[PDB]
Amino acid sequence: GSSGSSGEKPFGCSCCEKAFSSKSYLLVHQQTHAEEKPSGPSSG
Ligand SMILES: [Zn+2]
Repeated sequence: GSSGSSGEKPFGCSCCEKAFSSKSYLLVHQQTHAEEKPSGPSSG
């Protein structure tokens, strides 16, 4: 249906469905995926 993207975001993450405006931002965001990864023994 009628659905658009807020602001020009030609940059879209690969792991998630997030989008940014400037690569720089997207990059820093990727760092998160390099930590607290979901793949774990399941220990609080
Ligand atoms: Zn991401």
